[PDB]
Amino acid sequence: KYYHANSTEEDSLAVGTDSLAMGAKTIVNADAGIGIGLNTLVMADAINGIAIGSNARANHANSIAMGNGSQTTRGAQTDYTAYNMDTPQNSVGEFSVGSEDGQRQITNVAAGSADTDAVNVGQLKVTDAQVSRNTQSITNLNTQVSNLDTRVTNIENGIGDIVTTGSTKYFKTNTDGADANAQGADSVAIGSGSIAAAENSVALGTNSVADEANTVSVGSSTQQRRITNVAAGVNNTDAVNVAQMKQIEDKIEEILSKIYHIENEIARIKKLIKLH
Amino acid sequence: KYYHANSTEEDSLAVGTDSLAMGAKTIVNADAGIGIGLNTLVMADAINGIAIGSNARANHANSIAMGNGSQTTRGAQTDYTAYNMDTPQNSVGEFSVGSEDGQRQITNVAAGSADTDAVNVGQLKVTDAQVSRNTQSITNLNTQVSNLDTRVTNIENGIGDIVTTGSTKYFKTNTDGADANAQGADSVAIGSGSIAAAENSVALGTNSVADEANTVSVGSSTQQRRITNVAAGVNNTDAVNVAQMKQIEDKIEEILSKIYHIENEIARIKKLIKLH
Amino acid sequence: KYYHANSTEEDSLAVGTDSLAMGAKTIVNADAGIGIGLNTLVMADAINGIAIGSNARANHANSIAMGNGSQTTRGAQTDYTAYNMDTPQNSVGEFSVGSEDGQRQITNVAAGSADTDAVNVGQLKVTDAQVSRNTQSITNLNTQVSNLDTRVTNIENGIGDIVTTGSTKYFKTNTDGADANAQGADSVAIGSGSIAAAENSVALGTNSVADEANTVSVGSSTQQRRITNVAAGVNNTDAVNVAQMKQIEDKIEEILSKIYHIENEIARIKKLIKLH
Ligand SMILES: [Cl-]
Repeated sequence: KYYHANSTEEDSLAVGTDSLAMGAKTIVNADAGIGIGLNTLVMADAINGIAIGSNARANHANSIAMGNGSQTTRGAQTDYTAYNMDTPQNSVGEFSVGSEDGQRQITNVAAGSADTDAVNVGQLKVTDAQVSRNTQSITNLNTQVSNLDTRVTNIENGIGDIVTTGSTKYFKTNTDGADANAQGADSVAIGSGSIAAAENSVALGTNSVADEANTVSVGSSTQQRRITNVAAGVNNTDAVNVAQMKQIEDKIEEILSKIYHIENEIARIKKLIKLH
Repeated sequence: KYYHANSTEEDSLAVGTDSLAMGAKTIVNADAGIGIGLNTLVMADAINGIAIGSNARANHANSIAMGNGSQTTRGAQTDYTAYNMDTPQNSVGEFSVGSEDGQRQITNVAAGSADTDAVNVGQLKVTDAQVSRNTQSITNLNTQVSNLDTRVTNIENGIGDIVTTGSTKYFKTNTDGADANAQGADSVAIGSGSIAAAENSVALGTNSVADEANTVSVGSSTQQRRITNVAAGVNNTDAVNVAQMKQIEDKIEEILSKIYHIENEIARIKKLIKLH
Repeated sequence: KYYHANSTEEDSLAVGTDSLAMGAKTIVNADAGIGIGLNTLVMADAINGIAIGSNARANHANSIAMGNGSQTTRGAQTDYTAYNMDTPQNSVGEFSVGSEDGQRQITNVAAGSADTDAVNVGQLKVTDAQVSRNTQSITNLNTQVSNLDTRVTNIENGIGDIVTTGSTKYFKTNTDGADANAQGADSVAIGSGSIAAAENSVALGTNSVADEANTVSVGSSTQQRRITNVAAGVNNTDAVNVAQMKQIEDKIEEILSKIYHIENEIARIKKLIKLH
């Protein structure tokens, strides 16, 4: 003998056809069932079912109950929803290392190769080590993303009007018309359809045409602009106003009136020379 | 018999109460222990412990040692730190397919449904296939994020001053005062508190008021501006300077002096006509 | 006896040295092999190999076949490529709960601690719950990233020219030369190297110098600018043009010619007084 079993209680019952029943109180019923240990049971229609260890209940068909007081709790499944799997799954049985009120760890596993090999904590730690980089990057991206929201909306607040009015706080305008132009070299222009033309010129105003070299127009041939609030020229190069003109205009007036009386002077002389 | 064991060495010892001891040299001590195979041992307080296969050592209580020279290396645990799990865990035993110096693969596993079913490489490959999309996206985001840092900081370098001075490289200013205005239609304005008013006008300068139609002010009623470095008008519409004024002013001078002597001419005649 | 086996067919063969053979038709050949159940086989060089349950084939060395009609399908491996693992792996055997045409679930597993403990669906669900946050964030980032592409490229389209020409649609220019300047306080300037100098002034034009208080230059000492299309001043402060000048110029002309004949008048009188 090389099969010893130190017990005295009710004997093993290998009942089902071609069973196998070992240890005290071990009833085995499912055909081709196997029960090993103290008080194990392989129930009725648990075809080919195995219960190995104290109080182990092989409940299901083709499935297994391993270790003290483990049950089978599922059995073979058909077209079942496996976690993460995109298409119905199938199972020919179950291998249970536990029960409803007690699970066990599975220890000392080499990593996995085939898709139907078991995975281990070490293999999972590689994913998590990645996820946690994608994680930390997403935060590092969030701030970058946020700071560029506070940076851009400074531009659209700092600028903004320069698009609309086409101006700045010290360079306003109020126009709907066509776009301005600096045709000739070195030129400047201002206002609606402001056609500069000649060299070094300036077409200052809505629809103004400076079409001669070095000039500074304030209008066109038909529409022409006055120049208000101007000072009386001092240097030879300074512009002259009406206050200085009128002064001349009135100076002419004296001249005419002095001359008026001179001619009435000379008529009288001439009258007298014929007379006296 | 349907239980054969081709051996000759020391006999199986099923020592502990209700043990089970099979194969040569197989000592079994833990109560309700089970040892099957060559030279297996279920030690002292390895209650309900199973050692199945060559030199297999069931060391712990309620746990299992499966396969040639596997040991149990943990046993049931209490409030233990499981990987990735957020709350203490519990274990009623261990199922070992190996030992310190040799682990095994677990093969031919259907995917997992319940949270306490084993996971397989295929199920993990679904996560990794995702992670690696989040991964590649994060890179695709990084460049986009970076290129918009080099794009925006061109705007704040290309522009920048237009916020500060309210100007461009050919349109400067130096003012702290209030904002300019183009009140009337078609108008333009320039400088601190530059109040344009009338139609088509221009209020050129810090605090300048062009309040009449089509005009071009360079000041207000009290403060008024000269116009330096101006050319002598040629066309009927061109502005006139002092160089052309003085020339008139001096032309008047001749006129007065010629006239001065004319009147001293006429006095003498008149003197003589009374005389001779 | 506590080892019962209800059968009648061909007897168990424990052939290999120190084998163990249980149940009908169970041939066991590998040395130290163990076969338990109906029609199990532990083949030739399946050293220490275990086949437990109906038609179970222990094919490989040191490996295991568990449950009705499971095979070993790999055996111990050497320097093998494990999924996700960065360095060759090793395995001392295999623990099979299935075969080519039928896998099983492993149920009732406590989570995993060591790197070589089995992982369970619950432990994987923690990773996926994260991944799916990194996922949803990446989408939330994508839109943010995209909307800031449509926001910035409005700025470079809304602005754009203001960098190039240094202007707006109503404030043009055409110059390559040096940058403008508002040296003195309260000042404005316009054009290439436009050197304003005095207070409240304006240096309107490419290379123009307004170097006196409150003035409005349109050039420098050598280069000086005309002012085309100007209106005839009305108020005392309004600029005067040639149309008003010429009118004076011609008014002088009358004055001279009236005076020409006055002097030829007076010569004749004087001639006559000597004569008659
Ligand atoms: Cl991720």
